[PDB]
Amino acid sequence: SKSPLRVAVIGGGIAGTALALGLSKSSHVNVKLFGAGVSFGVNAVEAIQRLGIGELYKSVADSTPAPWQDIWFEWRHAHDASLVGATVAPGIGQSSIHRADFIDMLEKRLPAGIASLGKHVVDYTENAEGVTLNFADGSTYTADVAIAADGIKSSMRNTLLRAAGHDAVHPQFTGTSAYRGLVETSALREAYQAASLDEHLLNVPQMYLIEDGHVLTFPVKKGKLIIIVAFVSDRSVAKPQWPSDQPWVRPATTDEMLHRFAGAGEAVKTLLTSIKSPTLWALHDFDPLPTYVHGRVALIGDAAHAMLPHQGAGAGQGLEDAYFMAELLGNPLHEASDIPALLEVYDDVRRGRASKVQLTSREAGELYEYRTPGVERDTAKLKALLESRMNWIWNYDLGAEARLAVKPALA
Ligand SMILES: O=C(O)c1ccccc1O
Repeated sequence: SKSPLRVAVIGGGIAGTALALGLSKSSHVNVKLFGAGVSFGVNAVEAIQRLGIGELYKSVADSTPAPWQDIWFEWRHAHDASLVGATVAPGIGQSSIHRADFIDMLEKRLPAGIASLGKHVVDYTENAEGVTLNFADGSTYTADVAIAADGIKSSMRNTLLRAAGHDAVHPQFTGTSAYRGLVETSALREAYQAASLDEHLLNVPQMYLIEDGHVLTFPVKKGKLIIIVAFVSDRSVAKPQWPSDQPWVRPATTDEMLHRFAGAGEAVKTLLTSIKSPTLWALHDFDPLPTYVHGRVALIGDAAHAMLPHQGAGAGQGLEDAYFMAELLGNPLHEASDIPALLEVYDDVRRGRASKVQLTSREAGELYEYRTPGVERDTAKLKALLESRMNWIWNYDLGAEARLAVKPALA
């Protein structure tokens, strides 16, 4: 060991917090760490299981009461609530957790010494022997390797991209906004009963499709609350804008929603009407980056590949980043002078998949809203694409990917 590997992780937010937990174990590594609700698919599982939290997650996270627990979503048309199809993810189904609670349960299993609160980074500089963080603090830290997990607005992203000779990249408003509510299930069963509606729609997660919008629901608190997220999209401007400075969240009225879902049937309308105080969220992402790495620094999580939530996939990609990165650093063979090269390996393994996840989250946005060329609102073709489209994401083998986390070959 003599000199262990010095690794800084910037951003205390799931990807970061989990890469630190990832690295913790290694002992020959020295590591320090500088929607108000989330979803996890089948491919997150292997990652969570790994980082030693299956057990705990599996208890704290919401799930759809049995036996409906394996259903990801039932897909329906908004206008009459009729069925288009269903995506089943056996085992996981609709799995979700309050963000606060997830992060927290990571960082509270994190052997003391690693968390390093006050500091956020404005800048960094590097030699080839050193990468040095500039805290606002006015102070500094220096390491062999720095992994930026500082989210969609990442400072570090654009230091890196400018260093690597690429244009900077900022959050782009997607044109889509989300009204979100949380509703007492009993209250809605009453309403549903009152209007002769199928009460199945409240027990199993649903997505209702309409032109330029969609509404999803899923039960939480073992069935007693319903999460409702009503998505609306304007595709008039070819590149839409959010007010120079509003925050990305604000409150909104129950009629500002209903106005956008005028074409929907009474199932959807009842759901929309049950939300008394809807918040609205402006959804941002960015185009895939030309690289995630330069020198001794690498981007993970939303800082690398922020995305629309339409495939419930963003966190999971952060977790796959984290897992692979833990395995890559933290492999006793690997040392300071390997870092530039090993990071460019991370890039080769991960950039493609995550970029393609970003893009297919935009594509899902359009599919759910009757905009996919070749498909639009056609029931049979919608069915076929919905029922297969998550596979390449879900059915990925993290184990095998880990085997690629190794110094090159030269041979
Ligand atoms: O839980 C969510 O907010 C979500 C949003 C879009 C698509 C799938 C999802 O689980």
